[PDB]
Amino acid sequence: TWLSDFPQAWAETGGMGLAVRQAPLIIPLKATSTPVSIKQYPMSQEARLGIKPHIQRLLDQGILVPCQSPWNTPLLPVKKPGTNDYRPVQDLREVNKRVEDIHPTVPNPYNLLSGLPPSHQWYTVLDLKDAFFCLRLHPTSQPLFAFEWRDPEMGISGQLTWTRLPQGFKNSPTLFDEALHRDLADFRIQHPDLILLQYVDDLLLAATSELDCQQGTRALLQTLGNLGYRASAKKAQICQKQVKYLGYLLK
Amino acid sequence: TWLSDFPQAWAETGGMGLAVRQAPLIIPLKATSTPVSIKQYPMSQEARLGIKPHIQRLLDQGILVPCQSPWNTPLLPVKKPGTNDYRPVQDLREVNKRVEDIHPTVPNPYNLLSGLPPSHQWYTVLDLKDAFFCLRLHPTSQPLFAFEWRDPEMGISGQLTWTRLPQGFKNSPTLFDEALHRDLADFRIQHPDLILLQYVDDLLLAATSELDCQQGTRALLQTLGNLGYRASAKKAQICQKQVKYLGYLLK
Repeated sequence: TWLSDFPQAWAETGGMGLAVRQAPLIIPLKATSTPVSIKQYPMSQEARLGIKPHIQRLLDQGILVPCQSPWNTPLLPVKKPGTNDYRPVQDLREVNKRVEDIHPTVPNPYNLLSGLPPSHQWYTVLDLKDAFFCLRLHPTSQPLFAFEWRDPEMGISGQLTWTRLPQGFKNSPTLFDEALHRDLADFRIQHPDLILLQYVDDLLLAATSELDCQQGTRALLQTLGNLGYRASAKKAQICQKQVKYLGYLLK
Repeated sequence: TWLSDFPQAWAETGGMGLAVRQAPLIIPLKATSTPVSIKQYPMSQEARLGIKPHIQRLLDQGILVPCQSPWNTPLLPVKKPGTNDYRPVQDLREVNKRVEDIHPTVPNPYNLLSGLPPSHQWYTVLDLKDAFFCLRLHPTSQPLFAFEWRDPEMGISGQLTWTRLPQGFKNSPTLFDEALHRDLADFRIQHPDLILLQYVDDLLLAATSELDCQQGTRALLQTLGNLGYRASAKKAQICQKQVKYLGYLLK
C-alpha cells in the first residue's frame, strides 16, 4: 500500500526525480580563477564499452549533454576486466580548487539527534535515491563540468557536460542539503507535533504514536513526490520503534 | 625475490610505515575559527563490539591516544548487523570547515601521464598501503581530531585523538602527495633516465628496457623502505609492458 498509495514518491515507481521548486543553480567561481583544461588519457576498447551504457542512459535522460567548454577534467574507468562492466568517475579536483566554498546554514544534525524528546518514539527513515540529480545546473554553470567523450561509433566526438549537480563536486552535499531543507520548511511548519531530521539525503521522521507516525509518513511521501524527490522503497524503514539512522540504532 | 630482497618495502613483511624524514605536521586553522564540540550519539552494544577491535589495534600501535580536547566530532558505526564486525568512520565536516585550505605545488599527474615519451615502455605500478598513517601530526594539532570513546569495559572513558594524518580530513590527500613528492626528489634526481609519476599513494615508474625497469624498481623499493613507506605486495605490477595505472591501461 505504501507503494501503490504514493507511486511518485518512490524511485522504483516514479522515475528519476527533478526538484520542481528549485531554480537551476549558478556555481560561483573564485574572483581570480581561470578555466583549466586537463588532458584525457585514451581509454581502452574495454573500459569504453564498460562505460558507454552509463553514458548512453544519462544522455537519454538529458543528464549529460554535448558541449564545447574551455574547462576539461578527466574521466576514469572505475575498474573491472576489459569490455567488462565498469563505471565512469570524473576527477574534479581542479574545478573544486577554483570554486567558492559554500557553507551550511542548517543546524548540525548530530546535535539535533541528541536533543530528540523521548515522547517521540515512533520513527520512519527514508533515503533519497540519486538526490543530486534532482537539482539542475544553470546553463552558464554547466561548462565547468565538461569532460571529453570521443566515441565515433556512438557518433559523439567532443565534450559532454552535466545538466544536474554532479557527484565529486565539493559543494554538492551542502547544496543539496540546503535545497531540501528549504523545500521541507512547509511540511515542518504544517506538522508541528512531528520532528523531521535530515542530513543530505538521509531523513528521519519521529512521532509520538504509531498512528501519528503513519499519517505523518503518508503526508511526507505525498510531499516528497510532489516536490520531485524520490525515496528508495528498498531501503525505507516505516513506522517502527527501532530504526537505524546515520548507522545509529534508535530504540 | 621481490619479497625477500626488500622486506622493509612491503606492508606484508615490513609492518606499518612511518615516514622518517617527515617532521610531525602542524595543521593551520582559519584565523577566526573556534573549537567546536559535536554531540556523540550513544552507540549500541553491537556496534561498539564491532568497532572495538579497530580501536584496540590503533591504540596498541600508538595511532590513537587518549586526550582531552575542546574539539569533538562524531564517530559512526559503518554498518553490519550488531556485535557484528563493522568499522569506525569519523565525520570531520566541522573541522574541515575551520581549517585553512592547502593546495598543491606538484604538477598535474594526468597531464604528465599524457606527455610520457614512447621510448619509455616498461613499467612498474605500486600503491602505498595506509599512506596517511605514515605522516605524524604535531602534538599541538592532535586535539583538532578528538572523538569520544567511552568503553568502561575497555577502561577508556573520555576522548581519543589521532597521532597520524586521519582519513576524512580534507587536506590529507594533498599533504601526503606533497610529502612523498619531496621525499622522492632524491630518487628522481639520481635516476635521470627513469620517469616516476605519482598521485597521492599511486606510483608509476617507467623505463626504456626490461633490465633498466628491473634495477630502477629495486632502487625504488630500497628507497621507499628506507624512507618509511610501505607498498602493497598484493597489488604491485612489476616490470611489465602492460599495466593499469589510475584505472588507465598503459600498453
